Amino acid sequence: VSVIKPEMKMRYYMDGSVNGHEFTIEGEGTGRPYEGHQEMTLRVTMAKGGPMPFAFDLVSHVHRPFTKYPEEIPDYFKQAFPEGLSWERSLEFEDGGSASVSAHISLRGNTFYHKSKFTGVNFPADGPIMQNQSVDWEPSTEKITASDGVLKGDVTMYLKLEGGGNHKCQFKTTYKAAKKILKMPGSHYISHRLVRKTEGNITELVEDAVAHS
Repeated sequence: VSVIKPEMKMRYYMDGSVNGHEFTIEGEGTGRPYEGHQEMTLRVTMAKGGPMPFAFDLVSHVHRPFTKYPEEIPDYFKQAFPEGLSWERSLEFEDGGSASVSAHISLRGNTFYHKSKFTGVNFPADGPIMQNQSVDWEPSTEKITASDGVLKGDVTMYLKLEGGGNHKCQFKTTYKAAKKILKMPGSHYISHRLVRKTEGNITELVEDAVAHS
């Protein structure tokens, strides 16, 4: 028996809107859960057609089972399966823009089904997000704390901008296993390395994550 194998697949579906622009994201990927690695290709379709009017970084961060966990730290995310895992996240950008996103992750065979709801609001029309001036998120380290059966993630993110420079964004996330987790972990960290390769409305993503400390 092996609920999560060294190699797994992913299918993504998102219903979203940013500054009133409605859109859907669909994609597929493959990854190595125990190695904290994942790769995927995502397609953005605007409700009114046309190019996506915002930088993909706004939604790129939208799959913890794909985190390399040392045997010293219980793996809450993989333990949540096959029952399922859900998470909720708030984003606070330095120029006033903000967003709320929640996702449900289910498992069937060797494939994870990732479905999300994303609503972004108040982004300045001339800011880097709506002007598509950001490039990638800087690598980061998220603080993970346990609380009454769920996990809390806290990380201050920095968006790399084209002309150089950074744009701050605070992430606050709640991770919820579908069923009661036997072994809860103590407080620790998860370092992330998320990079994108974007060609218009299509984007390829790669993320490497490792839990530690």
